[PDB]
Amino acid sequence: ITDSLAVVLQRRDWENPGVTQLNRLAAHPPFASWRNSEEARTDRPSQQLRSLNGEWRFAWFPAPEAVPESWLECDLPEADTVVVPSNWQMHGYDAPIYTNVTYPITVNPPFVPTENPTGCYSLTFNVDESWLQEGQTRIIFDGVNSAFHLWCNGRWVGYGQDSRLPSEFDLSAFLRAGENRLAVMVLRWSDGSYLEDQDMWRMSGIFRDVSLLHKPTTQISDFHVATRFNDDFSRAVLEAEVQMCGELRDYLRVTVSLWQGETQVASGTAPFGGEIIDERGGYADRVTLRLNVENPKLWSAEIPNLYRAVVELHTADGTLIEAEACDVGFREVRIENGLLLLNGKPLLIRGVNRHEHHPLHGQVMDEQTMVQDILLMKQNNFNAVRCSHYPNHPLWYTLCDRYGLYVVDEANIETHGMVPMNRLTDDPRWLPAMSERVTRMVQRDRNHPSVIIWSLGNESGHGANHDALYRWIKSVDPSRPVQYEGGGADTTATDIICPMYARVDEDQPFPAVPKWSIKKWLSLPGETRPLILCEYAHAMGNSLGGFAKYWQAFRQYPRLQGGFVWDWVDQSLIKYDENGNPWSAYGGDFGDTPNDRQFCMNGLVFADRTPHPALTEAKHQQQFFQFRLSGQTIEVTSEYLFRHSDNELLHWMVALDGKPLASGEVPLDVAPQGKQLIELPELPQPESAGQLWLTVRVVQPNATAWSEAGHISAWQQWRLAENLSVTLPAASHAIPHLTTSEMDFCIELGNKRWQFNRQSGFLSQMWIGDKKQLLTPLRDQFTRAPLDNDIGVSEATRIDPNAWVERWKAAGHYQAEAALLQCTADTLADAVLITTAHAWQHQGKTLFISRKTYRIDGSGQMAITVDVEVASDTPHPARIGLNCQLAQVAERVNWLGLGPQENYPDRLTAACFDRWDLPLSDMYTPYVFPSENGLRCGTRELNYGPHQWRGDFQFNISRYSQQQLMETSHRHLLHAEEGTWLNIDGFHMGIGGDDSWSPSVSAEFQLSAGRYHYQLVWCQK
Amino acid sequence: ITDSLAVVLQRRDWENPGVTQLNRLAAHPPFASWRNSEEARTDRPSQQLRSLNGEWRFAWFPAPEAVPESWLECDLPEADTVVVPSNWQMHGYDAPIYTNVTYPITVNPPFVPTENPTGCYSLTFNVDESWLQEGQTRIIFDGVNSAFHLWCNGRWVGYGQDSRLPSEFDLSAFLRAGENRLAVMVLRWSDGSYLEDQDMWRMSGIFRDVSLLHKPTTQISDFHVATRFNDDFSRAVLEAEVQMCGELRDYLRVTVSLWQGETQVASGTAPFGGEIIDERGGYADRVTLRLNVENPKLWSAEIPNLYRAVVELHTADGTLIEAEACDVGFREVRIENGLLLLNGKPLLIRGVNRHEHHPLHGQVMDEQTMVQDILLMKQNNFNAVRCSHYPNHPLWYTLCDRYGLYVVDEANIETHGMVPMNRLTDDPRWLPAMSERVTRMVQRDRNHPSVIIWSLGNESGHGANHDALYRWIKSVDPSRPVQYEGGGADTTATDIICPMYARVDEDQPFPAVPKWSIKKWLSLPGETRPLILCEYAHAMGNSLGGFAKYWQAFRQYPRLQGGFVWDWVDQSLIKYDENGNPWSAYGGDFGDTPNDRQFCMNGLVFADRTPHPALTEAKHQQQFFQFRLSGQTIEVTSEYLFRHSDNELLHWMVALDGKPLASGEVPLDVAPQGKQLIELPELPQPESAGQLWLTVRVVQPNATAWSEAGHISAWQQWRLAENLSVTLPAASHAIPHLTTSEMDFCIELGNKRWQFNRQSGFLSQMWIGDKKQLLTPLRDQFTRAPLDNDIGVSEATRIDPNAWVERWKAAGHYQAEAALLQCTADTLADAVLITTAHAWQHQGKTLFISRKTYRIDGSGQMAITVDVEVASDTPHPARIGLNCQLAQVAERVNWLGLGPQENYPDRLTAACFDRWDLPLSDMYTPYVFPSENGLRCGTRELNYGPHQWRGDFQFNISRYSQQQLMETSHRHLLHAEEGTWLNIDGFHMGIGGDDSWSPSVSAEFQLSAGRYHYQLVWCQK
Ligand SMILES: [Mg+2]
Ligand SMILES: [Mg+2]
Ligand SMILES: [Mg+2]
Ligand SMILES: [Mg+2]
Repeated sequence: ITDSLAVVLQRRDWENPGVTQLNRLAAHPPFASWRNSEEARTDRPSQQLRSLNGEWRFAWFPAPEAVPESWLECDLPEADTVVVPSNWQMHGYDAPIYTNVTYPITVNPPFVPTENPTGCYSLTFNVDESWLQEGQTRIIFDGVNSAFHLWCNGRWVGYGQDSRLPSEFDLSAFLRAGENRLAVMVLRWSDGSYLEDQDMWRMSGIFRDVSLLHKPTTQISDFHVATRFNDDFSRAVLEAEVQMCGELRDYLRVTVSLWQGETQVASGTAPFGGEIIDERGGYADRVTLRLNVENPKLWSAEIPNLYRAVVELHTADGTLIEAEACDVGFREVRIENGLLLLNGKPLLIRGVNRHEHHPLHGQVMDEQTMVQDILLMKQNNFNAVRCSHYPNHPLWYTLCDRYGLYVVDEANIETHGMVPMNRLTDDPRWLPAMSERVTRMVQRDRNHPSVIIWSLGNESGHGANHDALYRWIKSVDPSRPVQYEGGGADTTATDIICPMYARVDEDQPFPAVPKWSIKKWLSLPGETRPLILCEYAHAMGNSLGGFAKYWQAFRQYPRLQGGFVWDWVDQSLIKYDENGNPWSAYGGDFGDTPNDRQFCMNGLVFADRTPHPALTEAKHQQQFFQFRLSGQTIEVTSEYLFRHSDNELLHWMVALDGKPLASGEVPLDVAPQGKQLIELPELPQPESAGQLWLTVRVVQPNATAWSEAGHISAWQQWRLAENLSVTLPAASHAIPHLTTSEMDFCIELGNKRWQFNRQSGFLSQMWIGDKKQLLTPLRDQFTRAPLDNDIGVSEATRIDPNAWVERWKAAGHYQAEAALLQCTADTLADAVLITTAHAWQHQGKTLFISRKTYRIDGSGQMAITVDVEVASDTPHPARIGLNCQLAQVAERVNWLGLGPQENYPDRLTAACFDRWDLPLSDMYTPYVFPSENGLRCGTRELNYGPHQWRGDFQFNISRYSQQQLMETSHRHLLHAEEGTWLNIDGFHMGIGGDDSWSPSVSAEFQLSAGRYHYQLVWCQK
Repeated sequence: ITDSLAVVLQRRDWENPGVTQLNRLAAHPPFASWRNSEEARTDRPSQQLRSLNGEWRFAWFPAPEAVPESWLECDLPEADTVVVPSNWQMHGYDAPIYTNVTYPITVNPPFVPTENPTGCYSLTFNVDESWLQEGQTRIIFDGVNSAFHLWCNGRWVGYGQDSRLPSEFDLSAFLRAGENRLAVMVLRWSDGSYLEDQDMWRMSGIFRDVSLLHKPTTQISDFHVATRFNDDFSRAVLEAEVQMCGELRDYLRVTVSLWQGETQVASGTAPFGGEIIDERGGYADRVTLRLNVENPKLWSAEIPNLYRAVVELHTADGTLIEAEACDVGFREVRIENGLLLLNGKPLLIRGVNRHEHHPLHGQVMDEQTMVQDILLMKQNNFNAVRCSHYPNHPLWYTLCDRYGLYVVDEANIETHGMVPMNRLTDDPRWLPAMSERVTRMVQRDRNHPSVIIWSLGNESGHGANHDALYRWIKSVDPSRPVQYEGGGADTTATDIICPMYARVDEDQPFPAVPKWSIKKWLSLPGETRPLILCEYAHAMGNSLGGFAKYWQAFRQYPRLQGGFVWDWVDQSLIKYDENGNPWSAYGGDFGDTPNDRQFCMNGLVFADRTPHPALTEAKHQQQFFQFRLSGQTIEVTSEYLFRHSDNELLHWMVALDGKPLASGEVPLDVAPQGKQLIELPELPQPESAGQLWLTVRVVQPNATAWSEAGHISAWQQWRLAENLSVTLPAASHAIPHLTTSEMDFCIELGNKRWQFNRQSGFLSQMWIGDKKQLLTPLRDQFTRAPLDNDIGVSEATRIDPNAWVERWKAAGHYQAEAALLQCTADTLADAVLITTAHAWQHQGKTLFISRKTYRIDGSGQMAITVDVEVASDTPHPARIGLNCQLAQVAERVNWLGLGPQENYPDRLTAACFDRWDLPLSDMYTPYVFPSENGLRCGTRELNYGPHQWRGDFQFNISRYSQQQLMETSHRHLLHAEEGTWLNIDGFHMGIGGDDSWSPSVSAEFQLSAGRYHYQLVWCQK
């Protein structure tokens, strides 16, 4: 009766931050209740721990109030059979909302909307009579979003908030032998939502596991581990504090044993009863053991040395009541003298922020996915990850512990959408709610070695609540530093200056919360903390420009210990078309309102875990070996702090314009922080013209746990020499004929013919034989289909006049009209010479001026020479080159320049100069939100079909015009055009990326010279 | 229905620390909602604020569950008419429990006993229709102990915990015009009780006021004041931050005006909208004004300069929506360089701890009582008070603000009875509950100038919860320091070393939490904070010995800035006898179990506010003027920091053995921290024998607000000279006759006769004429009826073998038997000489040996000469002297020695040497728990009836034998004995008092010499 919906729902606990839970057990590290020490030691599975994951019955309602009392007693006819865990939006019930800042619901704390999507889950299951004789049977939900009430066998059990941490209830007295039934009612919105405003899809449900754990009556209630070291780490102390619940009987003992493999390293036994703590005594229900470990193997992301710790609760006669365990990693984390140290050396964090996202499963995580992510990261030169912005699925820590990644664990607290940001975090009334989001995290994850820093949440301004919570942590677990960026990045609530999007060299001095240039921030008066960016280098779409600038500061300034790139995966979701064809969806694609569109796609990898090209630029910049070339000696520097180059080979090689002349291989013997000298054999040197390039690669000959054999971990290339070509071509056998007309000029020579339209001034067509080559005339191009960064936050509604695109738009770039100023043909001794001039103007303003000369010679080669003039007072153009639509469509593209991957000017350090050959398909980058892409810089020669262009340029080539790109919201809607679109740039502006909501292109990468010159040679084979 | 007891009670919110309140409004400074600025300015009364204090209907139940649903709807036949506020134990419902540490209920957090005394209060009242048109009508309870549920017009309103702070609910929508009814159900025990384990009577009910406040819809929700100063305090800034609730309309304004009297000093006006705080902006519902004040009058306990601040919320057209106000005191509090400063100078805290206690009303406070207390304190040289151990009744701060006392405001948190002490305070699950006890206190009291330090609670060990809360405060209100003694007195949670019962010179090194000698504590390595004792000098019963030692350190060591004596009033309660006669009751006197007996009586004043003699010793030691005598020049030093001696006269005077020879009066002109020189007139000097004494007194000629005219604020006395008596008496005219017998020796001379019993060796009787003088023989006395300090915590059950009494008991002191060793009479030329010797022994051990000579001469004077030998190995005796029971009973006592008040050896600095004459009645000190009392030291002559004794001794005289004292638990049970009991001590051991649970008598005051000598002269007039 008092179990009635009617009664229960009445209190509206989900509209009250003063009730965060009802009858929930305390937090603690992961338990299994093994009843045999070996299983515990070997991490075998505990029969005392049962999963309730699977098929559950579910029914959706628009408001908690629309639930029928019947539900409590019996299933529902119309209840569907759903799989758990899952996100009900993933099943169709309601839509997922992709909003960033702006809260999904209306801001009226602590109220929530009356229309509040309720999901009723139920499960019928069996409890074995043995579980009811003794012990305690409790239930666990690893993640319920956002809040929920619970009934068992028609009785009300409890309530819980906090989507990202476990809620546990003792079912001990509601359970009946055999058949039991659970009724779980999950509310989408609650007062907890006010604290969960992270930039991500807004979903709901029982999205993490459900389990049953059977514990003895007298049991281990919690335990913590700690490791102290001596000056040189040659000796450690493992300290374990154990607490128990139940009746304390003198025959009770505890044994803590430390294994390393099969080998027991240390063991300790004792009975309950701690040291005197105060005037009343000590804890009789606790015991602390201390094990001495000589020459412990240390844990690090470089070498994840782990031990196993077993905690046995037994009686003195040797009888085991129960056992728990955890992996142990010996490491010390400290900030000392402005530096963050790990095991005494200073880290350089090569990290990334990662959300729990699956395109198919929404926010439900699985082992496979976790592992994939981990390996990609490790393969790509990452050390660390930040749990943006809440505690993750438990297994995560374990994997990191094991594979080796540093983890920053973060409280599930984000109130980004309040005004001001502080509003709740400065309010004592939210102190409790917040408090639980921090404390429980710590109680749960504190024993993992991978966790090296605690974070108070994200973007919730800076309030007195943070200060308190930060102090709490420091008191409770001084083993790790605390960080929080809110309120300016350097408040009293953080041990590290941890801004987001601070530029390297430029300051952004917003009122109250400026973002100084990182190099400058450190030397502000009185400042002494280390600086590590919590988010930097916004990887949204065609991005990552300038990435290297960061890497270089990091390397030059000690107190700049790296940062976390934003972010790992694109938060795109899968949708299906008219023919059961899938496609990547984003903000607002689910009729979701209000929404932030593409803003959910900032990953380095696509939702399927396939990489964006940016990923390489990272990989290379973050590489652990560094090179310098001096004469014919290569100096190698190791950035490893703990390990020796012991699975590393260096391959070297010399080549002249793509042609290999020499190769070597040399095994690296460099210690962490060491140098290795490498002298090269006498290097060949040819008479032939061209550039000679040295390229080196570090290879991992043997496979590791996260890499295959032959994995390349680093590389670098240098230009060694140049033999300039002092050779004049063979005087043409033939001579081209010029046929004039009033419409055009024709040039014929051989089967070849070229036509220039005298009215437009462009080369309108060309034939090889009877076949035409163009579909579109060759013409000047000064624009580009806007990248995400060019656009920023500019919308049709709300225009951002500062966004590059807006400027360009406003100035007429996109709609300027050419103007023939001149077009002449002249006959040279051995060639024809065409000469043109256009002016591009908009509203009587001449933006640019293009002046060319085409010169066709007996060789049947045309040489284009171009010279642009850009008005000082017009926004600098995105680019400067030509384009045209070719008639042909070939299978491959071959070029001699940077590649193989897409590379832009402020994003090309990872690319190598060489001869690349790839399929056309590979020259297009499927950024879900179409834009200019696929560029390759420093090209010297490009070959497509019978064409060959030569010079110094950047280019791109696909089946999509710039216009089509520019006009398609999703990549799935693009259609291949008639032939091949070719864009050949003499120059291209950088892509930026410091952030994606303001101009981020550094000046060095802006086409601001005024005068631009370039030349090409088009010809055939 | 869901309003039903049945439903409500179901959740058992009082057995859950996760629910501290339900539907309670936020905390804030005191509001009145004046609707006229002048009333506000002048503190007139607000018609918008109505008291519901008075006659209420009440009914008591043994368990919440025994309440009848009817109650919600209608009064109860048997409900009585009680007055509110009150403590129901004060009315008879149940008993008050006097327990210290040990919790009243059984320790099973968060559970409470099923038998849980519920008090149902109800009130029928009228609401004026106007209040319901608009605005908000809310209710306030200033104190409900311990927890409660609330209904209005049969509807459930909310719940609340925290006995010592206000709970407010919006009744706006439950109210009906005209007749309304409240039903309040108050639970004695709740999960809140675990946090309220203060050493005091355990009571319950609606013990502070009940009010109704009507506010506008658009109102002032909170406001704070702050004052900054310049280097020399010649200029200040008053800063007021105001927040409002309701709809924000551009025509809204705020005006803050500062008055000094009638004179407006400054005013400021502005509209809502603060400065940018973070990335989202500012508070639109707040405004901060800053007023400049030139040469502000500063507030201090010496001179409570106050201003009035008025906060008006109006529209721009000048229309007043509403006004609030508060008194403002300009003062700066800072710890700087190890010192605690007030307005730039370093305080010396002369303070005391005070509980809210009334012998009649239990824990209900009234203005009269508050005021009495204040004045007594100020009169007695106190500067400050500590709110042991919870927030006090609101008016308190106001009075302190006004009369001038420094206040330490303390959170209502004491978990003394847990094991260990830390148990809850270290538990994250109690963090929220604790949090509210701190935060609300601050939000409420933060604007009072008298509050200069915040305290986190008392005796709750040291947990991570404290650290967080301490940081919170520092963040929120950096204007004051925070202190907390738990866990060792010098933790990271306190800005001041604030121990309790630390001795001056001796260390008490308990494990974990030692108590170093205060002088030593300061120089412990790394230590730099100031030290102020939160409790020192346990004033239980006959106490305060050694008080001066403290005063002297305080004066010599800068970093020793004083302390808080423990405590102000005796927590005794009034009971009535068989004839409606009242008497002072204590622990366990209400059949209360378990209990701490007298432990509740440690005040300096009795519950009726009549002083214990200790009070003087304080007054004198804490005096603000200090003297030194050099020749005939008196040097006066002022300890005032801010004020000039401007109501001070110095009276001086010289006297020879009680006889006045000279007097002066001199006006003091000494500045704070200054010296004044005073040269005395040529001082007379007589030939006559005797001691010449100089005595000076400082007088307050004019009355102040807390003192009458002619109040004496200080004094000091010196001995100037001594003219020794070289005069031999006039050779006796007569000669005494000795008549022997086998039973005794008789001496006759004149009407006078003396008889010494030859079997016992004592003077058994004496006659003047036909009248006998003794009822009991004159005999040696080595014991005393144990003071509270002699006993300590020793009980009959649990004996404390270290307690003085125990030692004495065990050694046979109390039951030793005399032994005539010798008894002889001899005839001298002009006198008779008796000579005796006894041995006191117990179990064949001779404890002491007494050797006398009585010598009676022609003058009819007996001279007693005594010489004791004390065994090295026996506990030192409490005293050494004689006693006897006189037959007479006279009305007065006159003596020449220290007085006039009771004075002991380690407690006599406040006493003066002179001739005192008082009524017998005044020679007895009515300590509720009878013990040795009334002593007066340094006596040279004592007169009672026809007797006169002369020498150097300490003595006491009443109608109660030591034995009677020793055997009566309460003073009300003592009965006057046949005549007058006289105790004349050659020597007396000190009383101690550093604490009352371990030996506190300093060695200098212990009778440890072995050999003791003394002489008397008994005679008549
Ligand atoms: Mg809630
Ligand atoms: Mg955000
Ligand atoms: Mg509660
Ligand atoms: Mg206590």
